[PDB]
Amino acid sequence: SDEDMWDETELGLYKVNEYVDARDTNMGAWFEAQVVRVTRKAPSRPALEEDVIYHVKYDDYPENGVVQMNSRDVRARARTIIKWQDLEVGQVVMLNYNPDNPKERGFWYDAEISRKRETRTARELYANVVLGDDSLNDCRIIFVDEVFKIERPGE
Ligand SMILES: Cc1cc(C)c(N)cn1
Repeated sequence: SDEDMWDETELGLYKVNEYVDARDTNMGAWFEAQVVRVTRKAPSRPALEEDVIYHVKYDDYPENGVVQMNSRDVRARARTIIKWQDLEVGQVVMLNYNPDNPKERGFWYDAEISRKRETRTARELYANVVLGDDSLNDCRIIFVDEVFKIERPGE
């Protein structure tokens, strides 16, 4: 076996210099980052995206250094907002939530829209917010005009 051996690659799904979102595995949120190097472990195998290690710098956390990511924790940078009128229960989107202080600005989490209400006085959005392998149901989402479409690589 050769999990310890790696080489650079230019044939990862994401490329050096690409602006991406990268997911912190300790707290489950996505952050703006840039890919600075792409390596691939196990040179004995045919090239697999599962073997790619992305080396990223988080835009707002330079003190974290060059962080290594599994391919599942990198995706193209979110760029398109799904406006209020287009949001629907069941959509999985990236949105801003603060689990510790839910009235405040927080971090960017993936979330499944769970309830959408329009009353005479407010637009109310609720979502099941993903943290790692688990989710918090029915979080009230403050930032209803900044919900992002997730860029999926496809298959
Ligand atoms: C984590 C993240 C946040 C924003 C606002 C955008 N546009 C992309 N990624």
